[PDB]
Amino acid sequence: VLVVTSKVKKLIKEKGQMNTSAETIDVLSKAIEQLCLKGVESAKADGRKTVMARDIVI
Amino acid sequence: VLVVTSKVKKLIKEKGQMNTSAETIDVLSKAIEQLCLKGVESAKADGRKTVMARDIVI
Repeated sequence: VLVVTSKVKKLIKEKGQMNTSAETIDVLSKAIEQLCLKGVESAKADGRKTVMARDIVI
Repeated sequence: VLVVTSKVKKLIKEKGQMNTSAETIDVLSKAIEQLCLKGVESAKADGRKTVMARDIVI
């Protein structure tokens, strides 16, 4: 799991009075994994050894 | 911070032999915050009290 589950659930509850399903946590974690892997692609294509904010295309 | 920093850095290092900048962590966390808030919008518009995977549009 790549998201901080407790903090995600807190944000959703305090900002929306919403509960958070388990599958929501899974999708968020998968989204982080994909952003990271695309970031690696971008950084390497640029000949760099560090993934930077400009590599996280959002 | 809404991402698990240590686990993000591990993924990027093990999958890309890349380092991870601090600003990368910040962008990932901001992305999670925005996905969560959009998820609250979608769930509430549907009259629900739980943010579900279908509310996280990725």
